[PDB]
Amino acid sequence: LYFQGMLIEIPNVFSKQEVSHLREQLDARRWIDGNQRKRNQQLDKDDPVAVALGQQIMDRLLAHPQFVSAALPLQFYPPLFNRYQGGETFGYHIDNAIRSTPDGMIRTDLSATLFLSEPENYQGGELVIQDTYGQQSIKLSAGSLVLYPSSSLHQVTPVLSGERTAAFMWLQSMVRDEGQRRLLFQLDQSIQSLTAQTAAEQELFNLSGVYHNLLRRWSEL
Amino acid sequence: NLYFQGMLIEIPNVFSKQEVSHLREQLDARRWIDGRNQQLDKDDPVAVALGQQIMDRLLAHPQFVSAALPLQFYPPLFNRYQGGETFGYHIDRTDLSATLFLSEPENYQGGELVIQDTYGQQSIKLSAGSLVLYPSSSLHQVTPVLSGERTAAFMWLQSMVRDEGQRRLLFQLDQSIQSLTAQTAAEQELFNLSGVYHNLLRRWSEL
Amino acid sequence: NLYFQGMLIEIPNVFSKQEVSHLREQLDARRWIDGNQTSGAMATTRKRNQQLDKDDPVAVALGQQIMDRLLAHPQFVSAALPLQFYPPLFNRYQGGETFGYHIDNAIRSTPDGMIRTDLSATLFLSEPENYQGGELVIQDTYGQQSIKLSAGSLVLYPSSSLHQVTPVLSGERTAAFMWLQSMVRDEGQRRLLFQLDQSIQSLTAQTAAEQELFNLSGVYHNLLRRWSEL
Amino acid sequence: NLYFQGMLIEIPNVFSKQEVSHLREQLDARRWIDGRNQQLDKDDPVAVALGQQIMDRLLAHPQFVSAALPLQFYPPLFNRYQGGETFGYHIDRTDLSATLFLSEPENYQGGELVIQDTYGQQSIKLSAGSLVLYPSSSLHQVTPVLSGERTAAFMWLQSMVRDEGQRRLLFQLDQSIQSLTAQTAAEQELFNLSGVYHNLLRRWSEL
Amino acid sequence: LYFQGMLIEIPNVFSKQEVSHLREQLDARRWIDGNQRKRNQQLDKDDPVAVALGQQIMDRLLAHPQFVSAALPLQFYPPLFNRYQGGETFGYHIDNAIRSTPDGMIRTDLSATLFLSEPENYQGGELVIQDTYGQQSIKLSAGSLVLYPSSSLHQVTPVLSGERTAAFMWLQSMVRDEGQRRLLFQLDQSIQSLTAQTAAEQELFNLSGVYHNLLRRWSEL
Amino acid sequence: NLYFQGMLIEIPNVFSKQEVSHLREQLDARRWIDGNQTSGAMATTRKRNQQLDKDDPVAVALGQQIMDRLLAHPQFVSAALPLQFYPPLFNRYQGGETFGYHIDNAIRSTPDGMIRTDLSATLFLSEPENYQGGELVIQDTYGQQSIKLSAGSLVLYPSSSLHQVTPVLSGERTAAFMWLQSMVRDEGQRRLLFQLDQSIQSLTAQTAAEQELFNLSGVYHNLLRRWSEL
Ligand code: NI
Ligand code: NI
Ligand code: NI
Ligand code: NI
Ligand code: NI
Ligand code: NI
Repeated sequence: LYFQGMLIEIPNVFSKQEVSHLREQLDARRWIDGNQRKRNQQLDKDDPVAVALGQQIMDRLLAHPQFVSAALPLQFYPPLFNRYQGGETFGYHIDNAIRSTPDGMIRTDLSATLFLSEPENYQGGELVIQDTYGQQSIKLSAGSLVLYPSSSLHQVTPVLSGERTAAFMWLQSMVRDEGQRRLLFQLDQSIQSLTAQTAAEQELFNLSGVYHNLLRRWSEL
Repeated sequence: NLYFQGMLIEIPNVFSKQEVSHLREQLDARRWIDGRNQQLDKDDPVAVALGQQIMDRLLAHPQFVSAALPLQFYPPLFNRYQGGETFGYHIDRTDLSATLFLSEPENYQGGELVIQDTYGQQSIKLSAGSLVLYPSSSLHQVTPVLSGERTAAFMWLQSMVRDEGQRRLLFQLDQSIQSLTAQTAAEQELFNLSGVYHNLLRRWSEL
Repeated sequence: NLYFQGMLIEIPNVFSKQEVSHLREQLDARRWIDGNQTSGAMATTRKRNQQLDKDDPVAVALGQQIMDRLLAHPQFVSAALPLQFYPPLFNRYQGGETFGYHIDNAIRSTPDGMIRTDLSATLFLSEPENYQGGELVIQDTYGQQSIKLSAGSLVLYPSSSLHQVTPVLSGERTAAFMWLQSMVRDEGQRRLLFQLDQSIQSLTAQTAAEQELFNLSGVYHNLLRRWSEL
Repeated sequence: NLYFQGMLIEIPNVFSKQEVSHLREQLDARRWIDGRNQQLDKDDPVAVALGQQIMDRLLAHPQFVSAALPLQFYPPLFNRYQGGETFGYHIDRTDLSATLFLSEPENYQGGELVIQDTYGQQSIKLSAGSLVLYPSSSLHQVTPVLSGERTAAFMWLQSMVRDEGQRRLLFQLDQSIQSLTAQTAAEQELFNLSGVYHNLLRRWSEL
Repeated sequence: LYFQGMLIEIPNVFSKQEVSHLREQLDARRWIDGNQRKRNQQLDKDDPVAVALGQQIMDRLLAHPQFVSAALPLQFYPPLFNRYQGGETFGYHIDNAIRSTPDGMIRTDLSATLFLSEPENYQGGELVIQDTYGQQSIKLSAGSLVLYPSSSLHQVTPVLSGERTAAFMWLQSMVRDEGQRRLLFQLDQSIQSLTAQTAAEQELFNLSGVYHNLLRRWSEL
Repeated sequence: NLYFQGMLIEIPNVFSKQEVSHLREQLDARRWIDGNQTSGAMATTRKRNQQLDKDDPVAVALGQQIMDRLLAHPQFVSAALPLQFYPPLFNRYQGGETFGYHIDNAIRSTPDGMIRTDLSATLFLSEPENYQGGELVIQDTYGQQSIKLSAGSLVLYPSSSLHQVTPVLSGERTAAFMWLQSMVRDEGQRRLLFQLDQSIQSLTAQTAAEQELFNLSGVYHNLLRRWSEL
């Protein structure tokens, strides 16, 4: 779990075997073209395999304690499967703050990309994110996830060779403010480390009480 | 660009003159009930259908979407004022109220939508096909129509941003970003400003 | 006139003895499922008890009767200012069954969406004299308390407390447990509202000047409006 | 008990009629400057001394102290309106503004202190020796005095509670506690209510 | 350091020897009577010995880390020296939320009594405090301090035998909200215990960072 | 056009080289006092350096010249939105002198009252090439950075950071350090204001339509008003 700047990497969300089973199912579906500057391919949002596998990705992420701690998810925009090859790219843009989903409107606090192609198997296709804190290129291993704020100016550089398949999504967090969400995450991770280091049980409970209190003060459901 | 006249915004030419005639042709053929003013029944099928057309047109209007940040519409109602008919001072979650004018302001005497502000009040009668958008909490009235007739569509809506000041600040920021986009201003600054806009929208929105 | 015991409040006689008996007659004829698994505690907890399935029709129905009764109880409404309940769950403790020290999760999922757990509540459905042990021990910054109330009484307490149900070594403890999100998030604000309300009620009972009662009610409703998050 | 007439409070009989005559006797002997109305110089020693007497009397008045929760006074100024003299609509940290009336309202034509509210506006002319207290942010005017003369003391002050609504809620709570104290209500409830009052004052005060 | 309910006891703020030296100085001064229902004795606020020794009490309290942690003092109402004997008492009352001091107005967040008589040496003179949380009688050892919220309904019961000398004061905290102030105190004390238990330095720093952040979010200076 | 490096910002050439030289000439002739004692760090810290006394007249005077210069610097004002400074202190590091890992206190006392330490700042008064070591290492949740800037440049950073000054093993590092309370408490808000301001300045330099510049400035001032605590 790497906390490189403003963005967080969750490695091995799915295994290499699970990624292959995901790809065998996804590759069989009908990849539709589009320009919605952008030129790439996607599975239709209502494709039943896309819907089913997107639910599997959400279930898996919701079963990951570090993901849950870092993002405190309230509601996901259902995963969207995308593909970039032969010069396909998504130019610099800012994501909209509000997005319409099948179960109402959500505030896009965080964006997330699950990689379904190995980085060595495609030239280009880097996810470049740019903020007031800085700039980074992201091209993680198949099964790994990058979680980043939706406010970032970003792009997917052209894939000049091979192909890049990934699941993309947005999510509304229970904690709106990034500063508050990072403080909670910091406190939770200290509690986890102290638990692993066998610290006094009374202090683990006291700190967990502080955490509970802050989450109760700052959450918006 | 189109600014805010204090605490209220005018969206001109939501419908063309030809379109407004076509709306009036359909509306005028319906049964107007004496409910002091007049109106079409909320469940009148032509009122419900034109109400839906008004909503679709408004949601397709970037300036309206930006000004209101609509979350939920309450279906438009159709009213009419003539021969001394008026609506006294009153306050009407409805965040915003709107009137789409369906009669030209010159074709009737009186019938001014008077809306109170912090600084005083504003009297509004816009061109047929134009809309006025204002906070539902504002004290307001429709002065008597002593000659001619005033037909209009009136509606309420929940906004994504409940605070009036926050909603205008966002609108002004958005409107300036568009104007700079038409002027071909530096890309990096257009992005930096949009970033500021979306950050404020993330801070202030309630869905 | 009800008062807090530190950070908790007891609401007595929510159901009569005869109603508790009828509730038990219905509950006892259902399928009680052994549970050694925690759900709702912040860290891993040593739990061993019996429960009715959350979707048991009789459990759902009586859960609704409990919520309906609580919503009709003026002192419960004043103390908790309920916005949304996590539907009541029925649990039982006997033969060494216990729920170890833990803190309840701040956020819980319910069928009608996610709620913030402002307050926890237990409706007692066995008489405290009829079982040994089974004390709800609630600990916080401002002290510690052991609670076993009369059948049909309810205890209301913050979900943030460090708490446990000590082992029941003889007899059986049956109860309905729940959480709720209050209209008022902050505990200090919610307690000030309860205090103001309760004073208005005492002054009403004492036959105080109606204009003063009216004015104080106006103050109460203005505060409630300012501090509520609906 | 004495309630709030919407967003403004009237404090009657701050000074008696005899005392008001004594204040006017001293004030009327001074040099009034044409600064459209009139006033005494801020550094006029009799104006400064009577200004201090007004402040002392007000700070000794439980209803005023409770209504304003004064933190800091800006020294009272003395104005006069006659023969068409008026003060147009305007907004004036000054939290509150106050006028102590030094002429009987019947002894002059016009000269109404008009103050805008959320619901509309209020026209105020009180008895000599009475005071009106209102938010400084309120839009207001003094209508022309067409006959007789209107002498008054006007002042601003920082309150301990900046929010108008919070300040009225506290005042109403306090006023009800006093009334119940005069009625010999149960001691325990009088204490419980005072506890609620002081808790709100602790939450809302800015010193 | 006992956290009995809503109130906190700080024992041995001054030693028994220091209390005797305080009392030798205080007993020489002119004790003035008054009814400001109340009947007790006090030293005049402008008595130079009272002013000097009050400063010593504030200096000592500001040098006590647990006092500083619990109260987070911003400004004190200078200590007032009081004495109860021969039926003298202070009946049930609520302290005013706002108090005027020589250096401006303060909000009375907390009240505090430093005991300068041993409890065994006077019959009665109990400080009875009553809140929504409950009720307590307080009559601590000479040199010990009780710190309690100023919102409490309270009294000093009559002293029927001997005498009770004490320093009383109010203080405005940097953190207005009691709930927030207790959470900070809880977090600080966990950090101190973990430091004493030799927990990983990185976690002590992380938790101290959380504390710093919360104090910066909630303080009012 | 200045930009943040993660959570910190460098303001270059606050004073010219000639002015830094004149500042050093005045500072060097004063009495430097050996200090092994921490003041302003949250926990006990291993510190060993030299400082000028806080009440040294020349230190007070040059501290005022530094604050005056910073207040006249548009980019410093935009980044920090200063409300109140803790008056600058002059420190020096040589011959193994260092300031170990610590976090600065959230609240500091000053002669004109208590301040909240929103931001920390160091004005460099030795060239980074003229000493070995003495890097200001600033660490937080979002990364770590080592800073040694040109003489007369300033680094501005959050006081919440875990940070140290690594040992100076050759030459000497002289600097002025300070804290400040910003008009805007929240760092996220303060950064959004800086971003908006800086864009308006770039658009001004690019000769953008004056009505748009005016409108954007109105937005900026409305935000500043909403988020300031004066
Ligand atoms: Ni994107
Ligand atoms: Ni209306
Ligand atoms: Ni529990
Ligand atoms: Ni005025
Ligand atoms: Ni007292
Ligand atoms: Ni430091």
